[PDB]
Amino acid sequence: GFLSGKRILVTGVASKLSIAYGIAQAMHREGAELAFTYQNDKLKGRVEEFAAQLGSDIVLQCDVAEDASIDTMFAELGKVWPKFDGFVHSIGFAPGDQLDGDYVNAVTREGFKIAHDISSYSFVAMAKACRSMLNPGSALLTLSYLGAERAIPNYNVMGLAKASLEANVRYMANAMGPEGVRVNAISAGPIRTLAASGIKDFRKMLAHCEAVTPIRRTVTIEDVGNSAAFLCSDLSAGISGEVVHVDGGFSIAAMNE
Amino acid sequence: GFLSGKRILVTGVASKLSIAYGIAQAMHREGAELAFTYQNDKLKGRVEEFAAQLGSDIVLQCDVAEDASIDTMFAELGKVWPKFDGFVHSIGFAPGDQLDGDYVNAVTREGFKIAHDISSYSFVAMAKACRSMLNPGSALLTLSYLGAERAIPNYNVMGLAKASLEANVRYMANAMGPEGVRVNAISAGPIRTLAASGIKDFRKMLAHCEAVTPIRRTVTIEDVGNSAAFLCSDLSAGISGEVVHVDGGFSIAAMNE
Amino acid sequence: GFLSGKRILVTGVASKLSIAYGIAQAMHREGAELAFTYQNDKLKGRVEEFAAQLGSDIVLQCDVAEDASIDTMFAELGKVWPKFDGFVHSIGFAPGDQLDGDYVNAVTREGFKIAHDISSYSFVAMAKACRSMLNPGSALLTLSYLGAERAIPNYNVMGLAKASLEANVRYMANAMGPEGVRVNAISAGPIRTLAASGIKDFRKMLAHCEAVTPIRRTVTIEDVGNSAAFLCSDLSAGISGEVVHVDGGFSIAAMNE
Amino acid sequence: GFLSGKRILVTGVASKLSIAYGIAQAMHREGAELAFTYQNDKLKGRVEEFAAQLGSDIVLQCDVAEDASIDTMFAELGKVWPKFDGFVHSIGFAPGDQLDGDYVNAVTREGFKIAHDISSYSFVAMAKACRSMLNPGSALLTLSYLGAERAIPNYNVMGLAKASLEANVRYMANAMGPEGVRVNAISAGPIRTLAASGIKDFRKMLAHCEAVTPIRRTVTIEDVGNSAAFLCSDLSAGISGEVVHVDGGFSIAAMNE
Ligand SMILES: [C][C][C]S(=O)(=O)N1N=[C]C2=C([C]=C([C])S2)[B@]1([O])O[C]1[C]([O])[C]([C]OP(=O)([O-])OP([O])(=O)O[C][C]2O[C](N3[C]=NC4=C3N=[C]N=C4[N])[C]([O])[C]2[O])O[C]1[N+]1=[C][C]=[C]C(C([N])=O)=[C]1
Ligand SMILES: [C][C][C]S(=O)(=O)N1N=[C]C2=C([C]=C([C])S2)[B@]1([O])O[C]1[C]([O])[C]([C]OP(=O)([O-])OP([O])(=O)O[C][C]2O[C](N3[C]=NC4=C3N=[C]N=C4[N])[C]([O])[C]2[O])O[C]1[N+]1=[C][C]=[C]C(C([N])=O)=[C]1
Ligand SMILES: [C][C][C]S(=O)(=O)N1N=[C]C2=C([C]=C([C])S2)[B@]1([O])O[C]1[C]([O])[C]([C]OP(=O)([O-])OP([O])(=O)O[C][C]2O[C](N3[C]=NC4=C3N=[C]N=C4[N])[C]([O])[C]2[O])O[C]1[N+]1=[C][C]=[C]C(C([N])=O)=[C]1
Ligand SMILES: [C][C][C]S(=O)(=O)N1N=[C]C2=C([C]=C([C])S2)[B@]1([O])O[C]1[C]([O])[C]([C]OP(=O)([O-])OP([O])(=O)O[C][C]2O[C](N3[C]=NC4=C3N=[C]N=C4[N])[C]([O])[C]2[O])O[C]1[N+]1=[C][C]=[C]C(C([N])=O)=[C]1
Repeated sequence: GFLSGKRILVTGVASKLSIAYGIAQAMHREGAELAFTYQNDKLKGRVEEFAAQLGSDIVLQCDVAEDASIDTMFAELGKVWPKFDGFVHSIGFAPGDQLDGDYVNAVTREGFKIAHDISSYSFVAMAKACRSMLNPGSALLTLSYLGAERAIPNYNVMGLAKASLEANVRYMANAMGPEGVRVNAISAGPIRTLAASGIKDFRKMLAHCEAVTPIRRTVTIEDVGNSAAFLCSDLSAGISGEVVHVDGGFSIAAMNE
Repeated sequence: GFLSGKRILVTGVASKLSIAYGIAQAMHREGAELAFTYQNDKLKGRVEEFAAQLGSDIVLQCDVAEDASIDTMFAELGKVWPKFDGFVHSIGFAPGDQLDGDYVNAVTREGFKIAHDISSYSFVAMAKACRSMLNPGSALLTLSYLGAERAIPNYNVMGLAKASLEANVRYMANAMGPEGVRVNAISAGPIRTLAASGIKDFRKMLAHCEAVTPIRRTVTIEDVGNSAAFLCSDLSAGISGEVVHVDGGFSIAAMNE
Repeated sequence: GFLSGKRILVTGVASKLSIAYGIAQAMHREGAELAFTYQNDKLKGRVEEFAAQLGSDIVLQCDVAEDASIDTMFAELGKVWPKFDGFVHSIGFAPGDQLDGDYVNAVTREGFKIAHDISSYSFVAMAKACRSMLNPGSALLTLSYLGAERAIPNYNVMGLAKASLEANVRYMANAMGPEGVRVNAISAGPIRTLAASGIKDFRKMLAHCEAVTPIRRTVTIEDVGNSAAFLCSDLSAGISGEVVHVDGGFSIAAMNE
Repeated sequence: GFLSGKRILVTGVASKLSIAYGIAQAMHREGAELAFTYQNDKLKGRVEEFAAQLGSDIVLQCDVAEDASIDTMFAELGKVWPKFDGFVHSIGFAPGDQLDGDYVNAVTREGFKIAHDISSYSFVAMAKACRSMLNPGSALLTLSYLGAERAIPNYNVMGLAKASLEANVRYMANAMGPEGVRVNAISAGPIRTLAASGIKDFRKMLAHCEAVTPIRRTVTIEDVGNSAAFLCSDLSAGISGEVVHVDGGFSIAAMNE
């Protein structure tokens, strides 16, 4: 496949619904060698199962709120993958009270802080921690959302955190380009999931999108997974510092009434 | 003038070179009544002097790092201006080490945190605190920079913080619009000063802009002040949630060689 | 006022509903001296009446489809205003059939051609013709619409023509900057009228904007006029090559439901 | 390969240096079945040679300045490919006098017209002509350039034409989405070519780009070809109406001094 010979780290698998599960599946189908991280003990088993299913026994814990957690994980990784070809960052967080109602009223200093720390800083923290382990030709990928570009109801402070994240992509891309490392993001559309979201009225969002999206359907984790695999392969060597919208053309239309 | 009868709070005057000084000056010329804040004791006397020069005796302290400090200030302001028409937010900060050299190597969790806290969160923290005191037809304004949209050397983490700030402008605009409050930003070009910059190689950056800027000069605090006054008046009633570039066209050109 | 002593040519007045009327009105209030053009004989008397109302007796004909017509007009204008300070370009056109239904089915080579010719080329054609007559500190302004950035139903080919127009603004800005001419555009929101629109379902489009527009109302020609006056004054000396959105924040929100 | 089973039409092969040659090579490596067009007789032989080398004997003449030319070509194509899966539009043109010096001085009504007709209209003209022949799951691709977003010296009116083109992508995407056809563009960086360009000082552009581009090299026709193959495959089913920058991160940085 087009990822044959690549060794890639995938973060944020939490369930088969997780965008990262879709990315891992597709990367694995294209031949990449995979490693996985899990945030906490309550997730370990699951992830360990999925890894197995994808031919991997590299399964490490990592909580991005902790520097030491990140250092330790790469220390362990280095035991098996002294050098590797990049990683997928599919992680985010904000306290739920932040995600419901009038932004101005909902937002708090702490909520703001946490959201940006976990959803944005973590991306460069990881890079900082594995920089010297990366091969020439490596690629880093993160998952964004249209909320970084437009004010969306209830998404609230996540919007600011994702904007911060998209700038992080540009700053990282620029800084690590010359060493041979590419950095991009995928701005995915809302993905249908029966599972309960923390974002107030997500279902409504979904329904709306299906209706006014040019391609007339919401994207799947397979759509995202396939774009992610490509952006992480040498096939996209001419692309860096880019935020690729994988939302079926949703953001480019207006008034599809 | 076109600000006649308006009452506006101006923050971040620190010197005659401060962007807010140019803003207060122009606003005062157009007939606004102003109030001033100052960060700490070292700055109090300077602010008091400028304020008198501009006909104001409302000079209050406010450190945006503290919620208590913001509340206290608005509580005191409410003594003389029980309702007002908006404020200018011309504040930012990042620890020195953050603005020199390779972004990824320079960035730290703490640095990121302070940068986003004082530079982006503070804008909404102020709005939350005085929401009830604003008149319909009120306008809020903050100062941004191109680093939010493009990766610029040495600006590093401040780049991410401004991005978050411009998203704040949109989320704030959308939330407060229906109450009749407008929220905008001005992405100002680098301004020439004799003072010294904490941003590594700022002088070089000036020299370059001057050369390739379509209007062939850097903009002044009068340029910025004039735009801010307009953005804060009833003359811009149809503009909200916008980031207006006041940089003489610099950002719209490429390779002016 | 802030336009005092300025001499500005205003094009595209056709009625009291015309955007240019709102522009001339506001500019006249701020102290500018104006001149007016009119497309053909059917419009001459209306323009003459408005012009007198606004203290001007310079009313000249100009059909932008013709180079000769542009030259002739500036030759006549030069009789009274040998040098002036810029013009407002508020002209556009596309044949009826182009603005109804499926874009791909509606578009034609001719339609495309006329649309781009009168709607985009005319802006630079005017600048080329009067370049030598402009004072340093002059400003040119054109009127755009969101259709340039997003695909909006029925706007169809005009969408492509406005995109070309906004690029014209940047190329013009960059070319004329060093001579001291500024060039900008205002991307105005849909304005409510009793008149009738050639854009299929314009009324629906209004209704929708009203609902989801952050300031909860459509903008007026006074809103636009006020912004244009500012953009054409020395107060915006640091703004060039910009497309300022005067649509009450509409474009920066999504799913205001 | 990932294009196995697809039948794709490639326009604008003129030499082995042509971006379309790079796209055809990569699509052919991924298994697509190809057809080729040539503009005029002086190009026929060459193209016929290249097609042969890529396992194709479908080689038709087509001059996009002519509607009948386009109709006739699809008539002929339909003889062998009654239905197919899309096409690559790698065509553009402007008279050379347009591409040198001050934009305002260089631009003419005719030059403007031609540039937009051949470089932009042709893209929707082709779609219009083969709409009913397209399979569900089809994709259309065009080649843009950063000049559509920023004022670039000497690129002049091509800039306006490319902006028009990028809007065409959005309008087309929106209009044909619901039938199952995707439409995107690739905004490629300047590509090194020893062959003589019509754009004044192109070499300089090249040199500059190599130096300040994050990845520190210019992209190749292989880089572009690979992105094009992906964007034309079902692998990018979640992407439509997008302008993907394939320029090594060049457009996202500033002041790489
Ligand atoms: C909201 C909040 C949160 S976040 O941010 O996460 N998110 N989520 C969800 C969502 C969003 C948007 C939307 C629309 S929805 B967001 O914002 O984003 C997202 C993210 O980033 C990614 C991924 O996600 P998903 O896949 O979806 O999910 P999940 O599965 O859940 O995952 C997550 C993860 O994370 C992790 N973490 C946390 N925390 C932490 C971690 N790790 C470590 N450490 C720490 N601390 C966990 O564990 C898990 O795994 O993507 C995104 N997106 C974008 C777009 C769209 C989307 C959808 N879904 O639709 C998504
Ligand atoms: C870098 C870091 C920092 S900041 O501030 O952020 N900044 N600064 C400078 C600069 C920049 C950019 C550039 C290019 S330069 B920035 O980033 O941004 C800025 C800001 O925001 C504004 C204003 O500034 P200016 O005026 O310039 O300055 P100053 O005078 O210094 O001011 C400042 C202020 O703040 C305050 N604070 C702080 N902290 C605090 C405060 N308050 C309260 N609290 C706390 N905590 C002080 O005090 C002072 O007063 O603007 C901006 N900009 C933009 C663009 C451009 C510019 C120039 N300059 O050029 C500026
Ligand atoms: C559609 C097609 C056409 S146009 O004009 O282009 N337009 N119109 C309308 C409209 C639009 C958009 C919308 C949304 S609506 B458009 O596109 O754009 C517009 C223009 O540019 C301007 C102005 O308009 P108004 O004011 O509205 O209108 P009127 O009054 O009709 O005016 C026009 C004028 O032009 C002239 N012309 C033509 N042709 C010609 C001329 N001149 C010379 N030559 C030639 N050939 C006439 O005469 C008249 O006066 O603005 C715009 N806008 C934007 C935005 C929004 C708006 C509203 N309206 O809403 C507008
Ligand atoms: C300039 C003028 C012209 S165009 O437009 O063509 N172009 N060219 C070049 C260039 C550009 C940009 C730059 C930077 S350079 B442009 O603008 O664009 C381009 C195009 O579009 C495409 C492709 O190209 P190439 O490949 O490069 O080239 P060639 O090879 O030459 O090819 C072309 C073609 O076309 C055709 N045609 C014409 N005319 C016609 C036709 N066909 C039909 N009909 C008619 N009429 C011919 O034949 C040929 O084949 O891509 C683009 N790009 C983008 C970016 C970058 C680039 C580079 N190169 O670098 C390119």
